[PDB]
Amino acid sequence: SARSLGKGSAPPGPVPEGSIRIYSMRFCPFAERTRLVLKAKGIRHEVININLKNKPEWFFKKNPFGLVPVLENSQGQLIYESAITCEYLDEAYPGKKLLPDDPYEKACQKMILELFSKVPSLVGSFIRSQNKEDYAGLKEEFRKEFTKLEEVLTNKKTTFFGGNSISMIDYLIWPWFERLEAMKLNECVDHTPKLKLWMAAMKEDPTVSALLTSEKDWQGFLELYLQNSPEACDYGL
Amino acid sequence: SARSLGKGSAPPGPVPEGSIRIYSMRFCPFAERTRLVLKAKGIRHEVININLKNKPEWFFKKNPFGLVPVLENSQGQLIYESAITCEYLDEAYPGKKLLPDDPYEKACQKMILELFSKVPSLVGSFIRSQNKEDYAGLKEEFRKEFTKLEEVLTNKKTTFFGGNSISMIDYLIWPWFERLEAMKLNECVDHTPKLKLWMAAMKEDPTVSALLTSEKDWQGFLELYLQNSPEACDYGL
Ligand SMILES: *CC(=O)N(C)Cc1cnn(-c2ccccc2)c1
Ligand SMILES: *CC(=O)N(C)Cc1cnn(-c2ccccc2)c1
Repeated sequence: SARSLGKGSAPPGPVPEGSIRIYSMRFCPFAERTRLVLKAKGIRHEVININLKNKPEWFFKKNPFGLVPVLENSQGQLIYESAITCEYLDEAYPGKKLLPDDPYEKACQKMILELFSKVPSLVGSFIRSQNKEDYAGLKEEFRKEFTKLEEVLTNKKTTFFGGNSISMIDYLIWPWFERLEAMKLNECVDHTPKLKLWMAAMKEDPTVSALLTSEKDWQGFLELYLQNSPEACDYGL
Repeated sequence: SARSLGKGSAPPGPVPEGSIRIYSMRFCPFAERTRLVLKAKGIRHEVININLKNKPEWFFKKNPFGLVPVLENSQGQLIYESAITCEYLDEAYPGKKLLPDDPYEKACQKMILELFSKVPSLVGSFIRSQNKEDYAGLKEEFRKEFTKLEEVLTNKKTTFFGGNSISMIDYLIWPWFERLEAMKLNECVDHTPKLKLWMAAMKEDPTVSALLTSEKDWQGFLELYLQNSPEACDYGL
């Protein structure tokens, strides 16, 4: 069931009532945002993994851009863009709100999200390594963006980006910091002490911990991704 | 009072109670989003224009990135990023909501906002013209992005991007289409009929009409902007 669907696969059936479907990929950091929210809010759902190297024809009817995550509810309504799927889930399901209701506090979370906006592209580029001379410069980009996040935590004087308790903004940023060890980028935070403390606090969170991927599984994916293998998305069953 | 403040100007005083302040620029399309929301919701406010060619030192304390629009309330709280200032105003002030309360409908508006995300950078690049051979290709980029917006209106079968009545998403996209005539880009919509009808419907909206800038004022700004003049932001008093 967890095996990714690719080109030639049958379009899935309708989403049953009382459940929501996520079109994801087990190693995708953008899809992980949504999976963190689904877990934190205890939402009943089904997972359909997509082979991003060999996409099913029908997935373009889910998202014309062909990117995961994509949410589909029992009414056939489709929601995509990882931050949008997270806010939609926060609003459409009961329980504690991950995004604060206060207009100013909610705006601050989205202001930090904008501040982080360069990091996913920097990670994407770093994975597809070109030469040794580029690495030291691409790591200089990481230090610059991570100091922006350090200044936020310094000015807030709190453990998390939305206060002294975990909230939406922390789950939105976490997937890229989770992969820092597997990418051998642990030195890019050696000058951001509050950010380093935030990473360890995140690893202790029950939701984050339950969705943690082993160092070996990250490596297995990365190796097959650099080989452009259509088995990359299915590493480690 | 409407004259823009620049380097060497005195930091402004506190925002009085019952009012909100916008740090803007009369010809900035990003700041225009916020000004459209302030008008549509009938919000009492004050406008401080910033000389973007000769920024005041204190403006970096309002937005570390030094970009307009920036909101400041009586509590000294600062809000920036044009879409964030618009949603904050919609949530923190009474009256009709510009963003629908329905989680799915609100998500769709933000999905269209993401779809439009390439157009502001394409406009920014087009203003700073390099050569005649680039123009036809940069206009091919516009047709490609405008067809994405055409497909939305076609699939929705409504006059606006959020239904048969104007809503937030329309004010968020409008400033770039308003400037299409002054930029001589009217041929980039000659293959998007619903988008052309949306533009004329927008021009009839009371809020849009009250914030319309004359063709002569757009030209006066553009000429001085291409000359890198610090008088550009203050064209036409
Ligand atoms: C959904 C998506 O954009 N991808 C699957 C690309 C991607 C970006 N970052 N990763 C990543 C990085 C390090 C380790 C595992 C996965 C994948
Ligand atoms: C706030 C900002 O980004 N600017 C002032 C730059 C800008 C982008 N587009 N315009 C523009 C385009 C055509 C006509 C007037 C203004 C300014």
